[PDB]
Amino acid sequence: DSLRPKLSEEQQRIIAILLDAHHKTYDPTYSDFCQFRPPVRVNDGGGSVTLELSQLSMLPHLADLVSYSIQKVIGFAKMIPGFRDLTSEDQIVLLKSSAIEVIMLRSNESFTMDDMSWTCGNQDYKYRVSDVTKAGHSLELIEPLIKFQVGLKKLNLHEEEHVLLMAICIVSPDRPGVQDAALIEAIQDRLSNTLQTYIRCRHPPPGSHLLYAKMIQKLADLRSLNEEHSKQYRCLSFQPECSMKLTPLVLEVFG
Ligand SMILES: C=C1/C(=C\C=C2/CCC[C@@]3(C)[C@H]2CC[C@@H]3[C@]2(C)C[C@H](CC(C)(C)O)CO2)C[C@@H](O)[C@H](C)[C@@H]1O
Repeated sequence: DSLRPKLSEEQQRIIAILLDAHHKTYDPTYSDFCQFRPPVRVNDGGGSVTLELSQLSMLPHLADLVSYSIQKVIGFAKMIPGFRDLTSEDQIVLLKSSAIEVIMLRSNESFTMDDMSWTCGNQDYKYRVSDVTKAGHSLELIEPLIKFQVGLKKLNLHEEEHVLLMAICIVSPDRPGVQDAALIEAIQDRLSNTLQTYIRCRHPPPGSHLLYAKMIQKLADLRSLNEEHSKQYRCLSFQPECSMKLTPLVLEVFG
């Protein structure tokens, strides 16, 4: 019974714009990573919280990585059809509230189920759960984060669907502090309708089965991950001298 209306001219343009935006802001060779402060991995087979906090050995590198990624996400967002129709104030609210979520989403591209790592090149830029603990985070974030990465991987999203999901994540009307919720909702609805239409006419079975609902659930998962990251960042920031291991951008977004 289900009808399959064709993608409109505008919806095709929206998809093209978002793919272009992503290609301009996501380097799939990770060739800039050598510019970050170097990764350091202390001997911590026992997973000692005291040692992890004393050294924070992976923090400078991972802070630089996240800071770089926030810059790329700002660039991506500015290319989302309609985003620049929002007031500057709403733009900043949306960016600061979604940054960590979009980072988790976009990182799925480097994540591999081969060995459950984010593989961004050689030994040095292969990131494991043990690197996250070396940046001062705990299992309560790490466990659901890995589960999220695998769940997302198993959806086998088209790149078209991946970029739409990132856009929908950013343009969310229910974020605290937004002023024009109605306009944000209108922009999101345009993107949501594009995604729904794409899945129903371009995604082959059986991977398309209830796919939109699964993608919506992943957005809810990201909210939970956002909250847990914020909680853990707060405690991490109590460590004397932590600020110098971060960046001004990271300090603003998460502080
Ligand atoms: C950040 C990106 C990449 C990997 C992402 C990773 C791999 C390393 C660990 C990351 C950055 C995790 C996402 C969240 C996770 C995190 C929980 C975020 C946390 C950041 C701090 C500031 C310490 O709280 C440290 O670990 C690599 C690549 O896919 C992109 C550049 C992408 O934007």
